[PDB]
Amino acid sequence: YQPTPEDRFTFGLWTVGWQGRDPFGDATRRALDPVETVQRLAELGAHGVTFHDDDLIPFGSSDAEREAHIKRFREALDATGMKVPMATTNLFTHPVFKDGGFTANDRDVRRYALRKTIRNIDLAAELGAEVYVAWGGREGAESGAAKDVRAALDRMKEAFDILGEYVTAQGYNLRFAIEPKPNEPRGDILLPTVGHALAFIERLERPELYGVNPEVGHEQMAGLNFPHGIAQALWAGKLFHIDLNGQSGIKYDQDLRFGAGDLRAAFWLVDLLESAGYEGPRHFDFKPPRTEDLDGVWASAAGCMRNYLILKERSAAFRADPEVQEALRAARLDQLAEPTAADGLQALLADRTAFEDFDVDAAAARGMAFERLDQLAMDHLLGA
Amino acid sequence: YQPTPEDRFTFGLWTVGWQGRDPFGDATRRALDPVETVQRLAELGAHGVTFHDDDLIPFGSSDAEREAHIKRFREALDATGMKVPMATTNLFTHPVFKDGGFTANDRDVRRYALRKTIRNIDLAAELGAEVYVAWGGREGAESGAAKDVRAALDRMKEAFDILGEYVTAQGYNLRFAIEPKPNEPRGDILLPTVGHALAFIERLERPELYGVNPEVGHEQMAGLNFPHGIAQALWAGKLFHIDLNGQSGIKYDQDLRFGAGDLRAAFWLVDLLESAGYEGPRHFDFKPPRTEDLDGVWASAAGCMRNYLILKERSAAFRADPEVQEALRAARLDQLAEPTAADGLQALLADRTAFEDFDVDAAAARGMAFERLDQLAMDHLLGA
Amino acid sequence: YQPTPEDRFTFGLWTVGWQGRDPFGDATRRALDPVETVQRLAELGAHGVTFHDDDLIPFGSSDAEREAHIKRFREALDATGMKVPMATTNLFTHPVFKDGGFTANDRDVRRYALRKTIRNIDLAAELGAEVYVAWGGREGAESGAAKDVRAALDRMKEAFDILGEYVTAQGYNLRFAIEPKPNEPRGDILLPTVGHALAFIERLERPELYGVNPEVGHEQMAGLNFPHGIAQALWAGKLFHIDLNGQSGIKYDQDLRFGAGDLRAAFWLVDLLESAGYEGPRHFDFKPPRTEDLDGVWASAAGCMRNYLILKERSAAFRADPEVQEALRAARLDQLAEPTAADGLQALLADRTAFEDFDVDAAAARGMAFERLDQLAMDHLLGA
Amino acid sequence: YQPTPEDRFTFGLWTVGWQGRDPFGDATRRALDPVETVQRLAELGAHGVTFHDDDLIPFGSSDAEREAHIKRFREALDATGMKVPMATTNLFTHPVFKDGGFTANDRDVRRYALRKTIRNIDLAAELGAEVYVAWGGREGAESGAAKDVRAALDRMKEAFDILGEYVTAQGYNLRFAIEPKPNEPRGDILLPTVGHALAFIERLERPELYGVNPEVGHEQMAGLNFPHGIAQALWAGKLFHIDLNGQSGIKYDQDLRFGAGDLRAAFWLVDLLESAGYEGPRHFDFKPPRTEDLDGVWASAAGCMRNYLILKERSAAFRADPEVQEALRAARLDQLAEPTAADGLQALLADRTAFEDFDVDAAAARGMAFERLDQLAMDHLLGA
Ligand SMILES: [Mg+2]
Ligand SMILES: [Mg+2]
Ligand SMILES: [Mg+2]
Ligand SMILES: [Mg+2]
Ligand SMILES: [Mg+2]
Repeated sequence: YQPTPEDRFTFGLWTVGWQGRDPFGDATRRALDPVETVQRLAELGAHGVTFHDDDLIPFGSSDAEREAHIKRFREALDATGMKVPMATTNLFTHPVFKDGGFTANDRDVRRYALRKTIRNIDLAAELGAEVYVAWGGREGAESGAAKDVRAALDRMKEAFDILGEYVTAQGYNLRFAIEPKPNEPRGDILLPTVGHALAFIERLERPELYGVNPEVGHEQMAGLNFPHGIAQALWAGKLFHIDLNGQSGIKYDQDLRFGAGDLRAAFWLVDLLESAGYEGPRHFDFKPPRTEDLDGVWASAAGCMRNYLILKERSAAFRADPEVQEALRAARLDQLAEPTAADGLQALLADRTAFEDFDVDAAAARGMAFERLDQLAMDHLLGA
Repeated sequence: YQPTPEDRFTFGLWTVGWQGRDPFGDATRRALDPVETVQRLAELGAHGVTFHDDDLIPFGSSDAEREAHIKRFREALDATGMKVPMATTNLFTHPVFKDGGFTANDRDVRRYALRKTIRNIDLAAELGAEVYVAWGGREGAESGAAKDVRAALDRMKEAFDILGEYVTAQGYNLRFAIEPKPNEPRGDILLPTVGHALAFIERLERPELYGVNPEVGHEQMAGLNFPHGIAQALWAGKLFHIDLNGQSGIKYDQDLRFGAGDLRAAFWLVDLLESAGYEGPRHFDFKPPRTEDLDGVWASAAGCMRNYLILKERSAAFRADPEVQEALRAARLDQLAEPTAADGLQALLADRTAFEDFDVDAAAARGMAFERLDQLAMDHLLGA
Repeated sequence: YQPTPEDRFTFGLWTVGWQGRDPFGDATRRALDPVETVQRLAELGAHGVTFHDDDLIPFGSSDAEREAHIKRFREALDATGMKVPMATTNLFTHPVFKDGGFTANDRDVRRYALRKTIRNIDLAAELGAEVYVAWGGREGAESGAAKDVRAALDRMKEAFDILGEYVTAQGYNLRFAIEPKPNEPRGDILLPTVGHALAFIERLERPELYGVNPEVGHEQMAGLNFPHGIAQALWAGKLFHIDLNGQSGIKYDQDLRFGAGDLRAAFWLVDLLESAGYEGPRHFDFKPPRTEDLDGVWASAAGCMRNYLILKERSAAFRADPEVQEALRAARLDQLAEPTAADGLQALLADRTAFEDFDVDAAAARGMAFERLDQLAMDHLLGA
Repeated sequence: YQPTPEDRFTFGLWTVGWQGRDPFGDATRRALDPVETVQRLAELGAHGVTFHDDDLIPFGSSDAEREAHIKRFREALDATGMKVPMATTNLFTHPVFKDGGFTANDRDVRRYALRKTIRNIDLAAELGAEVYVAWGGREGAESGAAKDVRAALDRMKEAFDILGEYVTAQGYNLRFAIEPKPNEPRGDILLPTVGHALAFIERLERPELYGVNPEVGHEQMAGLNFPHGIAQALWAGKLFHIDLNGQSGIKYDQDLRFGAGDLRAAFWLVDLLESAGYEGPRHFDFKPPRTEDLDGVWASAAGCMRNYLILKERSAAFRADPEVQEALRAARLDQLAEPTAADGLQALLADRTAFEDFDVDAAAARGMAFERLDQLAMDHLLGA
């Protein structure tokens, strides 16, 4: 199960080099040279890596100092053949965004949040990115009267339109993707899930330039079905980038490697992702636990990629199994896929097969045969 | 704090006439004649009532029996003077809806789901209903391959589109509201939150006919901030209806009387509804606990309207207090409604005040003053 | 993976005989006679069955047909070879237990709660039962003032103290087990987790006759690690019985097939039970979903024993693998099993290897090797 | 509503001097002087303060700078009257405890965490502390095979036995209090709830010197009822200490100021604390957010004591209302205090008022009048 560059396996600069700075602890790991990150990930069969601004260039560094990091990072990508499918902007680490970036109560920092994320859009496009991600972790509140949510969404819509107007002006080959999260650090984060994010996009001035960037743990932090949420994002056709990791239950944002936590949800996710034809990157926004040294760093990195391919093979033979194909026909997934009343509204009203002469008891007495179907989905995951 | 018909308080027949039958118990109170319940809320001060079709006419009743129950029900509303603002259909009780109604795996049961809905939509217009609520409690799955999520949404859009074509072909002054729910009775219900519903509406053929009907307990079942959900629903102008009750955490849908559970979330909800000019019905989808009698089902019902009205007084006097206003201004609540960059994108880029000449240390050093503000909101809530 | 009577699998009568009644729908399947349930459970490979006070005999039946139901069941146990390891009381269902059984507010129900329970432990002794289970599904309240939970625990202690008195008086070889559950149908259930139950045991008059009966789903309704709670129960030596089912997320009690939901928690559980040599019954307290016919409830019942045995094979080969034991050496699982201060306290005070001359950074720079260890367990779980 | 030292209000050194450094951001506030915090707290009405060993005295400082940090602080407490009722050991921040303190997988660091706790014990007793808190927030793991919980509970059982032997050896009058937390920083924590801790204490060799220190937020982080959890500790008589904060829903440990979050659970807590006669310190383990400057952290701590005085005032007026006293008797809370069967087990058997002649129908038809009681509690709290 060793990965190939055509797997589109991307990471970030914040994934490893996390140092393990826990809310209740200090650092444990070494500050990873942004160059030496892209080494091992190329040596581990990955394709591409992502980054924030402050992850690549130090905060406050001037142009020719910033330019010195971009060139050192450019030679590393060209020597190892790695790409950069996505870039981001840091709007949470610095204490200036206590009340958010695009939705801050102060107007000064709101305009500073735009200039900071605009200078980065130029860097994102000049590195061959295919999507720009915006994570509004600081956009939230702890008390009620501290933020009018209608006014904050007025500013978030105004901010995204300003960005979309900028990319259309410069003609960059890019599209945005909002990464939702229900809470942390704020008591409640604005646009907390894929549904809240997808609805927000449909009001933006140029909706075709925006998508969603769901992450496994974030939606599982609200008790929601991630394979169901990805399906709604795919059904709307607004799935531009995906963060993969593991998470158990409703707790703090634990960024375990992909495969850990909800293993069944990881199975159905890779099943839906490959069956739908998603050809974007398989990004991993995970953190190796601070329990590890500089040798368990890449074991967690290679682990989430080695996992992804295992469930990919088992979910493929699950759909290719003829015995399961008949169990899906028993579950009547042959129906459900064909239209309900494609004969029209008037034809449905005149049809008594749907009302007067519809034997309600016979249809109700038919078992859906879901258990025998789900057990076959089980045995394919373990191997039997 | 006595409720009046001016407050537009409606309740519903299944609410205060609930069996008391939970998954581990039989019935405590007897069933109620729908007329008995109508006289009842009229004496307390309710303005309207809502109902499922099976709550007014019993399932499997012929024409003469379904047309003798409406007459006794019509005479009750003509006497008490109460109106029917909302109506819904029952597609979860009968064992023919184990797999669902609009997204059932069986092609024939989906049509009866629409034939039973159309018959009740046609009668809702007779009683002067102006919003028809749809709650898909059985639209979902408990295992992965048991339901194609993209195909299920393909049938729910088709379902919803043909009844929008019906109400327009009939000229009924009626729109639709979607009641979202994350789980229960199914393991994972499609369109779980109000955002997933709002994202689903703008893919329908005529999005102006359909809105969201949020309920307190449902959004709190996903760990979400309910007053944040309505603010986004009001932001899109799709708060066609609302259901008011209580919930104490991520548990089962208990549907206790409004005001109980998350008391602070009800204060912020009643503050947002009144301050936004919402004019729809304030309707309680609550179930009195099975431990009560027939004198306790209306001591709890009266507690629903009172808990609202005394919260309406504490929230009004809060935002009307002059001391909270500069306390609000100290939190820069006025600068949040101010447009970030109404000067244009070209003016924002040429303004180095928002970047190089921006002092991030001085902007980060300000105090926000949220806790002094939140304590004033705690004082008006408690009466101190 | 065919189960044998020596695996000692147990199935409740209500388990596969659940007609499918949730708070939103009617029944789906027929009523299973207690006789036919035994013969079908034994053809699949089970070892014994479980019954409630009202699952074997109907409520309010005369003592003539009471012995008939027993003798008619007493036809099917000897003629089959199945057993009855566990018996319990049905102190819910009936409206008499609106507020509870042993901790009701009315003494009317508290005394009847005990007379009904002792009436069944006489039957449990005749059937050779070894563990009598009590589940306080109705003990609690939805409001704060409705129950002085200090006086309530005084009544659970009062009721449980005399139950062990009747057992010690009749010379029965019978022990008790507490089934913890956090919520549903009550708002908050007394003794919500295993720990609260174990603590309640150490305050009763005879803590020797009382243990716990934890269910994998009841503890996961509070986000707790179920393999952790079973480990504490085994460390205290009080795991008299165990309930096996499935549940994914903090929601209503789903009672899914074993292995469904959190499969990782199911893997580390079978690994824990087989490591400590737990020789009790593998009792499955699950409910096949309402979507199944009668053929679906047995393929699901067989699936419970099916995936326990497959998890038993992977967990055994995991710890019996040579390269896994060497990873436990790198993870230092040796030292946690070694005594900390076996040399005494005064030697601990005179040892500077544990304070002054203890290298802080050289001990903090070591890697725990937890992730490479966990992927080794993941490759064994998936059979890679 | 201004508090006095008679109210025993204490605050943590880490509470108001939190600096704001969180998972997603750098520090916001300046580091406060320990001598300053006590001045500021005494002029607000507080009675005492707490401290970790690394909070009062920085890590790695000399023995000369040690008592320099201790003396000037001691001179501050006696010059203003503040005491130190509580103290605890820091066993989480330094990367040495990245696997844990008492139950670390390496023996050399297990003995180190003990030799650090006994030193702060010598100081805690010299300053006049009455309790000492041992919260093992780094006890646990994230993978299944990383921690053998049975052998880990042996190392914690061995740990507390040593420190309890040291207390009885030095002649100190000091008792321990375990502060339980479900999750964070580790995936799953050992002894996650109050019950898990209480059951762990009864196994310890000298259980008289050990109790619980429950946190309001820590218990509802698993959806548990905190007023239910305190009175089980009050039942066992092991509530040596308690922490006051706020939390809204199952998520990361917010620790808002007391009053915020579950306002109703905060009401029922001080109601039980006053009725049960709690004389321990009303300690606050809250953290004012990043948003506040220095003037807000004192207003937040001021409202901390303010919300306790408001709730205690309305809890006393609730249980002293003549109308509530009769409503509690209509709910038959008085019969909950009466013993179930004080006449003996034989009389329980021979009395058929509790069985054969018991009116099961008339007893179930009685209402508990819980809703009217809960409304009176609402009206008393909401000033009506
Ligand atoms: Mg994350
Ligand atoms: Mg509901
Ligand atoms: Mg259960
Ligand atoms: Mg059981
Ligand atoms: Mg805390």
